[PDB]
Amino acid sequence: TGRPEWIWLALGTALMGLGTLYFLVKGMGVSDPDAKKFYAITTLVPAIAFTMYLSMLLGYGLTMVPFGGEQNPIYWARYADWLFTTPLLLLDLALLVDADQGTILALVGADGIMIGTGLVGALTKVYSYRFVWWAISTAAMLYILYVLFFGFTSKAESMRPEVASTFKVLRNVTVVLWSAYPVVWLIGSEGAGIVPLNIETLLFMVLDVSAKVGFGLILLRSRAIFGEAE
Ligand SMILES: CCCCCCCC/C=C\CCCCCCCC(=O)OC[C@H](O)CO
Repeated sequence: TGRPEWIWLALGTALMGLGTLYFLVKGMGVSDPDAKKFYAITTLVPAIAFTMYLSMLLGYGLTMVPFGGEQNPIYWARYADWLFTTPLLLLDLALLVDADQGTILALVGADGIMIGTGLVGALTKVYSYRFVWWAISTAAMLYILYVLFFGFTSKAESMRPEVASTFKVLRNVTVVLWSAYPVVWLIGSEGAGIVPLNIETLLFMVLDVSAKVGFGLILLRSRAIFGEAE
């Protein structure tokens, strides 16, 4: 409670934990193999985020990085979370549209580059270089978003209508919420430092719960996760 952002870390921990438990109960009894994949991916996402939020709340997922002549508090646990949860979210989208394996690997690999370069930027001690890493990570994000809007055209013709509808909604949610991340980083403690760490933590908490629990609620309530069966 010594850090003003503790309240948002505590709320994030609670919301990710509750979301995990809800998805775990909801997926109980699901037998359809396709739906099992979506429940597994979508329950793992907030479960991982729960552990990383808790690690930030308890102080383990925080480190001090010297730059700008200050000791800057950097929550590195965010990147350990996003390293696993962001490819999993992309996998949900890719499995919805029956994406080719080449496209899945492109997405997951670009996503690993996005998170890894974000982590390097977050830990870099030369201030100006932090924004070089931010730019590379943003380029990887833009590549991901490009693939989500222009890499699935060969699947549109054979796509079930409920699949197309649910995918279109999730793609819109993804573009809006994922785009906000580089902006928060750029203006917050890890970039220019014009927004204080407590407001940055609040912003990432709203984004993360929306991108994980909100996204999951939309996906797991849709008919698109079940194979077409009589
Ligand atoms: C001057 C800098 C030049 C280098 C900047 C690289 C830094 C990372 C930036 C973007 C990641 C790009 C991810 C690359 C993954 C592409 C995979 C691919 O090409 O997949 C196509 C295939 O047809 C299946 O869709």
